[PDB]
Amino acid sequence: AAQRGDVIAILQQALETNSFRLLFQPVISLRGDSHENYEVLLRLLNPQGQEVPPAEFLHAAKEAGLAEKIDRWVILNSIKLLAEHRAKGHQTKLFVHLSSASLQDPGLLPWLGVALKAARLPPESLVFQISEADATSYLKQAKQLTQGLATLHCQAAISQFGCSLNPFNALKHLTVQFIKIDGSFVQDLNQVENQEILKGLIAELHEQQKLSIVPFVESASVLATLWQAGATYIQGYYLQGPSQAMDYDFS
Amino acid sequence: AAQRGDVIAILQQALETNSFRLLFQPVISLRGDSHENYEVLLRLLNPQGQEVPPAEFLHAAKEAGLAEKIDRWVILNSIKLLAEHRAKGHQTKLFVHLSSASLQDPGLLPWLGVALKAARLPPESLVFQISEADATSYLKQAKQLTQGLATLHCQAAISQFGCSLNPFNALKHLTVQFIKIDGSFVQDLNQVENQEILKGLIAELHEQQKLSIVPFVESASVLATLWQAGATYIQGYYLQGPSQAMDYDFS
Repeated sequence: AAQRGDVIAILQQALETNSFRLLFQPVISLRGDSHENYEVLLRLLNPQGQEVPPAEFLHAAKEAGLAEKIDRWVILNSIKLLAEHRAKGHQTKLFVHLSSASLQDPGLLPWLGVALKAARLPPESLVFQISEADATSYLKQAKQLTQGLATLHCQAAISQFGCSLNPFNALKHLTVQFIKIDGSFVQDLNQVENQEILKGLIAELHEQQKLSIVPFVESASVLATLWQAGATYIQGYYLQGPSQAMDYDFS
Repeated sequence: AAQRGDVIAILQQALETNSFRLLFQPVISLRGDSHENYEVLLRLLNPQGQEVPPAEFLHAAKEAGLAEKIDRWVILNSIKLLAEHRAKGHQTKLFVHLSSASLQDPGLLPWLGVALKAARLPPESLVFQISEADATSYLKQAKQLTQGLATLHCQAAISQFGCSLNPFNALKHLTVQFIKIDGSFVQDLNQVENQEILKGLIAELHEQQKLSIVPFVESASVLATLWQAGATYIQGYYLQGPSQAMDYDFS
């Protein structure tokens, strides 16, 4: 403490030394399956110990075009970690992020079509999370992707939802099961109007048989508010923050 | 492993034990002053040691109307540390984040005035950084805030600039000196088109005598590309990540 580094170099390095640190943050059910649901996050270690800020290294990956490759790393390890977990008696789902790069590249889903069945990973055991931004920007390719995943018995999820001018139009074309509401709706919950906004959103999503995930549950009070709002899924530090191990007791 | 907790409480438990940890990320000059320039950041320690994610506790803060309280804590201790550092011999500037909450509050200017006079902090020593989104959402209050900030001999900054429909329109009504460009512009710069876009953005920013700050300089290469683009300030982990102390050798 404290220091710096060539993050692009460290990225290209960690792709080989496999220095990448995989984290998990549980997604809790309120109205959905029992199951076990983790969102997998990616943290990176600098050569001298401390971890580099995720915004910084995520941008590094995009500046070097590395994006998709990094995704393919995660997607790999996750599956392995899943084969170690699903074949341990727990039936769990993983929420894995996809970058715009991975979204656009057509070779992704074929490449994936050699990795799962290499570990005999159960159907509907994997959820690919793409931002609403990347969803709207590259819509066609998103549609194609999600339909492919549908054929491969995987599930789609859209994060940071509810920000685009007409957030729902985007839905009409792609095959998505989970919708993860943007944290902006969870802002200023002490006011009733906001709660009503949230409830309206989640209800609209429920008419469309989508599974509402709401992040940032930071107190029991907030959990209450979100249950009242009708969120079918829920995620927060008060439940459990990002951790090294898929440890969370779901009962 | 593993980490969990009522963050709202912790914030209400940090605001008087002063458990908050203030970080610093240097803003390097390429074409601006030879000041020392830091952006102050905020980290939170849970009671049992490890640090809780920033998105987590910032959202926690917004959920319970703690936002402006925290902003004022940061402002205070920034005034203090700047007194201890600038009196030491250094001549530094601080970029301090303001939340939407603080933006809306009208007592912020008077309270700030008293806090400033209480420490005899030099003119043009503080830079208040609000996001383009927040400035656009609360335009008149952003105008009044910046107008008042001018009289206190403080400076202003718009961050995440360039994503709104017509980014330069809001700038007409604001008294701002530093414009911090959104990181989306510093992605895939290996493409020539993006380079052209960035160069244009910075060029028009220069035509309005604004000082462009570009973040996520993740390698020497990117630094080169940004100097080319015409950025007057830069910031990145290749230069220096968030540190516990204002250590950066600016020469």
